[PDB]
Parts: sequence; structure tokens; C-alpha cells
Amino acid sequence: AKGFDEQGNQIKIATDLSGNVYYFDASGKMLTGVQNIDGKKYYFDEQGHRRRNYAGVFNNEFIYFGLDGVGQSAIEYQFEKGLTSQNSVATSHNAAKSYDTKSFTNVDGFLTANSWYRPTDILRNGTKWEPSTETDFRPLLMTWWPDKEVQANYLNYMSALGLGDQKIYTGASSQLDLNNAALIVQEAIEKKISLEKSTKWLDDSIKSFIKSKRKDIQGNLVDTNPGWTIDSETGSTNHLQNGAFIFTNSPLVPEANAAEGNRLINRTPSQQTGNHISYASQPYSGDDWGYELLLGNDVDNSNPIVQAEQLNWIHYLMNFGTITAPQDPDAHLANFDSIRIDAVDNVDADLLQIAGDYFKAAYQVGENDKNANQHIHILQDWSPNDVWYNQQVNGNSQLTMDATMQNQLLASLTRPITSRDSMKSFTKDALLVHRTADNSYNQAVPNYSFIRAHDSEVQTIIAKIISDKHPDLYPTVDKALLAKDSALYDEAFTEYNADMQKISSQKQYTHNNMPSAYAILLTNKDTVPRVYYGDLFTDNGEYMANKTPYYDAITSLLTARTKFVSGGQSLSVDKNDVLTSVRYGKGALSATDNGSSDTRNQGIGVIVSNNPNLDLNNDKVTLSMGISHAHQAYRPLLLTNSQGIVAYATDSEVPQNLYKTTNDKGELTFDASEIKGYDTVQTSGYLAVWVPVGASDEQDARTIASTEKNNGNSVYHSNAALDSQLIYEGFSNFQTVPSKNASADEYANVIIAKHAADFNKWGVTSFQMAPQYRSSTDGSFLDAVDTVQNGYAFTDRYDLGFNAADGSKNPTKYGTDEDLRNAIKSLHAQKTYDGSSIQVMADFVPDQLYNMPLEQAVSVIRTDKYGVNSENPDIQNIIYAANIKSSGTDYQSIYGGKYLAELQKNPLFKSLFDRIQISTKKTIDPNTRITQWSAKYFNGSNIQGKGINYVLKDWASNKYFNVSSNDDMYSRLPKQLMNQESNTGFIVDDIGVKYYSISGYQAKNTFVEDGNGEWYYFDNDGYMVKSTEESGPLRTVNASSKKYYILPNGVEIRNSFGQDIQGNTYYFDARGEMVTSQYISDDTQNIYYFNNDGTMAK
Ligand SMILES: OC[C@H]1O[C@@](CO)(O[C@H]2O[C@H](CO)[C@@H](O)[C@H](O)[C@H]2O)[C@@H](O)[C@@H]1O
Ligand SMILES: [Ca+2]
Repeated sequence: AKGFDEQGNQIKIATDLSGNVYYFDASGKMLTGVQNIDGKKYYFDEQGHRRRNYAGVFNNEFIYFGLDGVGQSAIEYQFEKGLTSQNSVATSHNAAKSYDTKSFTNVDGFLTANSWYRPTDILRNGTKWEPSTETDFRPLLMTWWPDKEVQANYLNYMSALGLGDQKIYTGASSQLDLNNAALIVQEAIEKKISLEKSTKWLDDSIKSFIKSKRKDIQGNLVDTNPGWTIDSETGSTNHLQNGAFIFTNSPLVPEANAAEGNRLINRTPSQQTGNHISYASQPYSGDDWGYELLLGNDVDNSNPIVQAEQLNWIHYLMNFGTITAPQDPDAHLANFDSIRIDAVDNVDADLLQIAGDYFKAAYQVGENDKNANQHIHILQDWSPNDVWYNQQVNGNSQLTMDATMQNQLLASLTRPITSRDSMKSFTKDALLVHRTADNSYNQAVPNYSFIRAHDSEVQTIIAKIISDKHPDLYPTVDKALLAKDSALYDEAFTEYNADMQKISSQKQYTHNNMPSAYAILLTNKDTVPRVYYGDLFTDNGEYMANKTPYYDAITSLLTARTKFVSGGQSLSVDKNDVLTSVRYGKGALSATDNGSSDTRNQGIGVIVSNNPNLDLNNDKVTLSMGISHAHQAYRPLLLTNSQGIVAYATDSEVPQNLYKTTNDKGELTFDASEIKGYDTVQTSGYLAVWVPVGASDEQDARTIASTEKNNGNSVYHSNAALDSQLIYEGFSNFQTVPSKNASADEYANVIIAKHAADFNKWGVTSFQMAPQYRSSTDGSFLDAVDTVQNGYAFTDRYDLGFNAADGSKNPTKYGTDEDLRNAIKSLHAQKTYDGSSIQVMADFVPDQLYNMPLEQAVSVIRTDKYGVNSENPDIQNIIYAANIKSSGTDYQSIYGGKYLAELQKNPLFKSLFDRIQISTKKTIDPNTRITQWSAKYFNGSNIQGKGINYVLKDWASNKYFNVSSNDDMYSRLPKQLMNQESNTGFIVDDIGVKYYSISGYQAKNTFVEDGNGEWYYFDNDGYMVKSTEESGPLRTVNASSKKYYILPNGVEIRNSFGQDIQGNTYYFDARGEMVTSQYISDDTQNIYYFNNDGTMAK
């Protein structure tokens, strides 16, 4: 393949479309082998290509062709020969006062880049060496660095702050110059310190140096110290916070090691046993979407001491009043009643049983409906299989969510017209509870159903808006949940709120048909509905301060549910796709049922279409109420017209003409004159609700719980009593956060108390409050940004808003502990239809803790959210300074495990404590108290961006510095810092080459990278490994089965092809290791295959 130029076809510096560099001799023949061009040697393979990073003997010359494609003599040493002493006049002075904990700021003995130490003397005001006081600490990085590049970067950085030599240093620069320039930098530092009377400025500029960034040869900002930033913590992205560590044991860090057979990750309901078990049958799915590492620092709920602490916590919540306000004689009225188990799919399912046991023990919930229905818990179980795990395995100790209902309501009603399912879908088979002919009790699986929630169908709508406005910063919805700038939310919200006010056909972001959905939800049989604050009030702004467009319609339904909704049910959808849901009224379970005395004035009927151009065209819609409703007058509760939805609240508000009367089969019959298609803010399609005329004020459709003893597996039973319950989720993420000096009546828990009667009027029986735990403000996630401190991101699980130490009121987002106790008392003081108090639900959040105050050394592996090793070589059981230890002066320390001694002694709890837990196969363990959270109680954590090499360590010895131990497994301090002889560099010897780190220690059994960039290895004897003629270049070095290619000068080549003296070719990856049974892509798009042997294919 000759090479011709455009102007003329000459060959005598030729290129190719791939980049391959041919050079043809005079007259057009390509050359191969070793060639000399302009006094440089260049290697051309047998294909003709000029090649870079290629090593081999050619004509009895070992030549390494570098990135240039230019030969270097492998025999000649490529390192600087000579040592350099690290002892100077000042090292006697800068040496540590003492070589122990008292003179070094440290992490479990280990050191980090932000370690400060106490020298024996201070250069006071840069002019006189004085003995250092106790407080005369200086940053380690002022006098010591882990290698020359960091020292160099440090020198230039300090100089750029006016504290230095205005000239440029690099790892190329000499060891002795860097040391002398450091001293000049030290004078300037110390003069600044005398002037300011402070080192905060210095701490600030050392901290900011570490994370500093740099322009490079390419011209883009890199990290100046990659090993000390998140940049170095690379692995899988599949975790909400872009990475995750698993804590693992290691002899270097004895106190962070967990016991044997703890840290059982992924014990989700489906996989509690250790293996998936589909509990689901023919129509239903048995999938599990769970995973152990969700957010923040992951509590290990497979540890039995932790499990007991989870119990302890539930007891504390259920007795929060009596515990926190003993002097108060009404303390017993300020206790939580129920729990919401949170992130069920992200914790050991053993907790679901721990909790079920507790309520059987404390409140005897197992004996009947009356007791069971007095404490209604709910699971946050998203996975399809959990519904059936809950039933078969877990009794029904907590209520499962009906997600088939939620998704159907969303797909058939809320979507835009393009995306929307048919109303027929409501009669389908995959639905959890068949309602076409629901005519029994105690058959359905007990469940709560809802449409939206603080998280579900809210925070993701907001995040989509942020992402669509700033794709460059946040390109997905999951990544937008990490947005922290209050400006970004305000902006998104003015859009969100504006969209909600728009007609349905122009609703670009927010849900359609919300009242229509709520009409079906609130009139459905066999479920406990949950209402989201944000469907009555706006998701943002002040608590209960602004109504949505749906408030009238939804509140109308909510009160109407109280009066009319009872009895059997039937759903239909006529030829026109118009849904008709009917409740027959109490005492009547079918359309052919004559009923009781209660039936006549009860039993609602609902009409829903989802088609904005519904044109009946001589067809009729029919509401078959019962034969128990024949010849009966009916009147509307809700109706849609072009202005919106009308809500009639009494018989007398209805104009007489709108009344209409059933025929003899109890059928209502609607014309095209009545039902048509619409497009408003609140309805695309039609909506109507009809109630029977003549109901009384006394009338209440609900039913009292049975006292009869239940000998069943399930705690709850889907019947009339249970359908009489309703849950109201009483909060939003984006409620405005009462500012520091907010007046007392902004706080949501005060507002709650005021409006207590309103919730009772709506039929609320279980008030689901927000989590009450004081929030982090670190913005590591949505829940923890300061403009939404919702309480799912906390450090102290026992602190629900206590006053400060000085006795100043110091609230949470929602109010003080006082204000909470009162909120509970107000709700408790309200009494529902059966005379009993409105329940108050605690958010039980066992999964994680955010934002802990103290560091601890731990061993880590880089993984994804499921726990799967991301297989980063440099993050395999390494040591990390993790923020993972609680203060030990927090409320955890007071109340942690406090009641376990008390609870064991109780006879009623014997079952609970004696119970063998499924995943642990051991019982719960209440004999240890948890007053300080430590790393040993955590499965792992999200990546904290400290850096891999944040924990300091000597490259030559390859051990970690440790100031608290003298054990050999750690390196002792740098010889310079303890005023001993210390030299650094490569030193050639009659036997071979040794190397001493900047710390003064000998390289033994390690790889070492030169300042020039070449790697070298040092054997057990402390000598460089180097191939000889007797021993070829292809070599194992460390009993690892890993072959490297080491030239005669000791250079261990990387990202490079190497040769046998025989003629075979091998490729050595980024880590210098030989490649085997694989294809290699070249920069110029050439492909090479390497066999299992490691040889290149041909
Ligand atoms: O919020 C994101 C994600 O987490 C889930 C897990 O069930 O929500 C629960 O757990 C989170 C951390 O505790 C909280 O943000 C959230 O408020 C809580 O409901 C999912 O609902 C959600 O997809
Ligand atoms: Ca977990």
C-alpha cells in the first residue's frame, strides 16, 4: 500500500485514516523493524505501522519506544542516582513534640491530610524559634508531604496565596529545593499567624489547598490532589448518591469490625431467608425491587443488638409523652399509637416481626378487631411480592399498600390524553382486590391505598421540572433529587403551581382528574384510603395556607364518605367506557339484596369518564343502585360543568330540577343532555357523584369493630369495620420551613392542633404525621437540604425537638417537643364515631442515619446499592476516615437501649425476646445498649468524598501511619518528624537498587512510581526487581500469578506491548499486568487478540 500526496504521488512521514504512521523509504516501499529517522530510533511493525509504547530486543538492542515512538536504552538506569537527607537545621525544631496521640490530631490513631501536630519549636513571627505551647499546633502539610508532587503542588498553591516563592515547582523539581522552599513558605505562614492571632485562616487555606483544582496540559480543571477527593472513589453509579461503600472487617481497624455473621445485606421480605421466594400466584407478580444500601449511613438491622435498639426506639415513640414529660399528669395522652414501617425493601424484614410482636405484647392487638383496629400500622412495601410475604409470612401485622390501585388511578386518569389507559382497566384481573362483584367481608387482603404521597408522585414531578430547566447541571430526575439550591426549587415551584392552575389539555406537568381519582378511592370498598396534604393544600408554601383547585371536591367526598359509603360494591364500564362504581349501602351486599333498615338512605353511586370529547349520541349511562333503591329520589353530591365541579353539601342546596329518581330496578338513567366530554382544570372527561335524598344529620355509615376472638393468621381483616378507617398523610416535603424567628403559629404542629376538628370532620381516624426527628441541613440529599428539613435525614433518632442546653426553644421544622406533645393531645382529644381517639402515627425509619459528627477508621469496598463489589482494585478493604460515630452526648446516649432491661422482665414480652428471627436464625439481643453509634453497627455507607488516600500512609513500606499503636502492622512516624536520620531517593548499590520514601523508610515488597512516571518493584530483600539475560522480562514478582514486564533498568512497563527474545508479543494493562484471552483496541483503531497463555494471536 504505497503512500501518495495530493499534489504529487511521492514516497521517500506518511499517515493513514486511522492515525497509523507509515514511513516509506526513498521510492515507496514501506519499512518494518527498527529504523532511524533524524537521529531517533522508531519501531515499525510487520504491518508497516509506526508504534508507541513498545519494548523489545532488536538487533541485540533492548529498546523501549515511548509515547513518542522513540527508542530508549532499557539497560541504562532511568532514575536519579543519589540520596538526599531530610535532616536540616529546622528538622530538630519541626520534629513532633511527642510521637503520640497528644501531639497529633488523629482518627483512631490514623492520620489524614488535615492532621495538625505540635512541633518542639515554633518559628514565632517568622523570626525566633520558641518552645511550642500546648496549643501551638501546625498543619502536618506545613512540614511533611506523602510524595514530591504533593509537596510541589502545596508549594505553588501557598505561593499563589502570597505566602511563597513566586516560581514554579513540580515532581521533576529537586528534593533539596522543595525542602528549602518549604522553609521560606514556613516563614511567611508564621508571620501571617502572628499578625492575625489565628490559625483559622490557615486551617481554611490548608483545607482549601487539599480540594484545590488545577488547569492541566489539555487545559481542563483537574483535581490537584485526586487521592483526597471524590474523584478517586470511582466505582458503580447505581446508588442514589452516586456510589457506595460496604464496611468490611480488617485487622488494622479492630474497633470497626463487626461480629461473625452480621452485616447480612439484602434481607428484604422476598429474600429474608437468603433466597428469593415468590409468594405470588398466577395473575400476580412475585418480584422484589429491594436493595440494602438506600441512602446515608446504612444501619445493619441483621445485627441483633441493633434489632433490640430498633425495638427500644418503637417503645420510646409509643410512650413519648409519658417518657418526655413525667411531671405532666396528662403525659399518657401524648403518646404515639401506631407506626409506619419505612423502606421495608431496604432493611432486614426481621423488623416487621419484631414490631408485630411488640403490639401483640403491649396492646393485645391479636385478640380481636376492636384491639387490632385501635393500632393501625402501614408498610412502605413497594415490591409486588411483599403483599403476599406480608400475608403468608407476617400475619398481616401491618397493612400492605395497594399499588395496583395507585397505578391504575394514575394510568387511567392522571396521565395526559396521549398516554392514558381506558377506564375498562379498572375491571381487570391483575388488580389486587376484584371489585366488579365485591359482596362479602373478610375476603380481601387488608390494605391501604393512596394516590400521591410526600415522596411518591410529588418529589419526582418537582425533580423533572428542575431537570427540564437545567439539564446541564441535573440531567436526570434521580440526579435532580440531589439539587440543593433554594433558588432552583422556588423556580421549579412557580412552574409547578402555575401548571396546576391550567386547564387539563394544557397540564404539562401535573395530574389530571385528581377529584375523579379521589372519588373512586374514597368510595372504594376493602381499603383504608390515604389522603395527601398536597392534594388539599399546595405542596409548597405555609402549612395548610393555600388550597389546591381540588379542595372543594375532595373535602366534599371526605365528609360524604362519612354519611353514605357502605355495603357491597360493583364496578362497570359501558360500551362508551364510562365507569360506574356503586355502593349499595349498609346491610346490602349485592343489587338483588333487599337490605336492612340501614340500607335505604345510604349507598353512594359514582360516574367517571376520562374522554374530553365524550359524545354519548343517543346512548345512556346507567347507575344500577340496588333493588333496595327502587322508586327512590336521588340528588347530586358532585357534578362537572364547563366552570369546574359543583359540590352540593346538603339536600337543600340542590335545586329541585337536578334531583332525579330511580326507576323500579333502582336504575338512574343519564342522557347526552346530562353527560358529555369536558376539559377544565379539574377534569378531562366527566365526573358525578350521586347520593340518596333524605339522609339525617345523625346518620353515619361506618361500622364498629367486633370484639369476638379471632383465631386467624391475619391481625387485620378487610371488612366493614376496617373500611371505616381513613389515614391522612399530614405533611409535604416542600412546606416552607419556619424561619429562625418564626412566630409560634407557623409551626405545623401548632396548626395541626388548631385544626384538629377539621380532620375529624373529614373522617380521619389515623393521622399520619411526618417523621419528627431533627433534620440534617447538609444538603447531601433532598430530605436534608435546609429548605426542606422534612425529618427523614437525621443524626439523633431520639431528638424530636427538645430545647437547647441554655434552655432556649429550639424546634424542628414542625415545632418543639412541647408543640408535638400538644398536637398529639389535641388529636387524641378528638373522638371518632366509635368513641375512640384519632390515632397518631409515628414514622419508623430504621434504614439509615445521615450526617454523623465523628470520624472512625473503617475498612471499605466500593460497591453498588445492592452491595456488589464494583471491583475497583484500589478500593479493596482499604482504610477510610468515615463520618460514622455519634457524639455520645446526644439523646441516643441517654435513651439508647434504656428500656430493654425493663421490657425483658415483663412476662407479656417473653414471646418477643424468646423469638428466633428468620434471617439471623438467632434471637434478638437486649443485653447490650447502643448509646453511641459506631461503624460496627452499620452495613456500609454512601461515598463521602474524603479520598482513597485521605488516610495517610508511606508508599515505600505501604503501611498506614498510626500514632496510637506501635504494632508492626502500621508504619511508625516519618523519621524526619521524630528527629532521626532520614534520606529519600534511589540509591544504587554493589548488589542492586534500594529506594527510600520521602518519609525515610525502605521500599520492600511494593511497586513504586518515580517522579518521572516509571514504575519499579522492590522485593522482600528491599531491592529493585530487574530482568536479566539469564532471566527474561516476562516475570511474576509477588506470588500473585500476575506477570509483569520488567526491563533491565527495573522499569515495569504499563499500557504497553512487550516482547519475548523468541518473538512473541504481550500486552500489559494500566496496572502493568499481562493481558490474557482478550482483544485490545489500539489508539489508531488496530485490534489485537491475546491468548489464555498471554501471547498475541498471530
Ligand atoms: O425518597 C427516595 C426513595 O426512598 C423511599 C424508600 O421507600 O422513601 C422512603 O425512604 C427515604 C429515606 O428514608 C425518604 O426520602 C422517603 O421520605 C421515605 O418515604 C421511596 O419511597 C423513594 O423512592
Ligand atoms: Ca439498609
